[PDB]
Amino acid sequence: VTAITKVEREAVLVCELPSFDVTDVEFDLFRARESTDKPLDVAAAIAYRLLLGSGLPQKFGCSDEVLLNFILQCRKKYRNVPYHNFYHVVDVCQTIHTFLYRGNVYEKLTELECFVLLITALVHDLDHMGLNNSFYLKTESPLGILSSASGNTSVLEVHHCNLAVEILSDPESDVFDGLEGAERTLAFRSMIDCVLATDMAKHGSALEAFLASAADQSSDEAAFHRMTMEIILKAGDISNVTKPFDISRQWAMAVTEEFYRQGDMEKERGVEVLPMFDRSKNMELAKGQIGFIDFVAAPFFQKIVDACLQGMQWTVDRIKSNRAQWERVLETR
Ligand SMILES: [Mg+2]
Ligand SMILES: [Zn+2]
Repeated sequence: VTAITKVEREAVLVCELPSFDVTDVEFDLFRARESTDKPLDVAAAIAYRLLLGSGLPQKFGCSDEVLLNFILQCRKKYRNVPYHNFYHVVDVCQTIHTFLYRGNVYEKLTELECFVLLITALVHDLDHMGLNNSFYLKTESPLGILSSASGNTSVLEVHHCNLAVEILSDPESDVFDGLEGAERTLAFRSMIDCVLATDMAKHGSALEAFLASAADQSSDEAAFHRMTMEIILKAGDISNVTKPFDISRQWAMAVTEEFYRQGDMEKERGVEVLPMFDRSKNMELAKGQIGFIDFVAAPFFQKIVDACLQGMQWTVDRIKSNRAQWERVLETR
């Protein structure tokens, strides 16, 4: 890790985001990106403002400068891929901010846990190459073989955690340098547990563990806090369908192009291509979004809201409105 320069910091600090409210559930990152010729600087400035606006870094001895170094170190480890790039992780950070502060989920967590979640959003996909865990295992890729050999099939999530630890090992980019003892341990352990929990292979069991803890008045408190953090990073990570329809659609186009490039490489390597990754099946966006809504996103958001997350009701309302809009794309085709 080459240290961040003053010039790199200045390029972010000049961005004033005139007319954007980064705290708003209708905030539009696509419009923010189009708004200048320096979209990576605007994205960094959004993450910077969200973290300073929370008032959390200040409280844990993270200087403005170390915060901005950390953001730029994360940024340089994201790739030019259609979906799992720096814009996705800034989106998840912004979305988690809304869940915490507009959905009042902050009430369930300590300030340190709120700080860790906002920071975790920015590390949670470090050095993603636009290929899922399945690609690495099916192609017997070196990372795939290492995962199988070491007994953890969360190929990408372990890789993300490794690069997170690497950035935080330098004091100039350690947003947790203000912490010691049990607090520093909780910050690292909770960050890593959250990233590991974004593996969609663990979706069902992460959801069921959170619901069982939330229904249990005698749940271990530390365990309930940890599962709430995991569920909020998962929620941010599958939040695309909770956004205004046109933001939702732009996300779905970006993920479809990424899946298609994976399918192209799978064909090239002669491994199995799922229909959804197959550029030649040209399956409809509308049916794909409704399917993801019915089988994954609507049940997930409805169950966590009903369990205890009552303040996040708007996510369920928007999924319902987005599903009805996709139904109208079908009805009029
Ligand atoms: Mg991920
Ligand atoms: Zn992600």
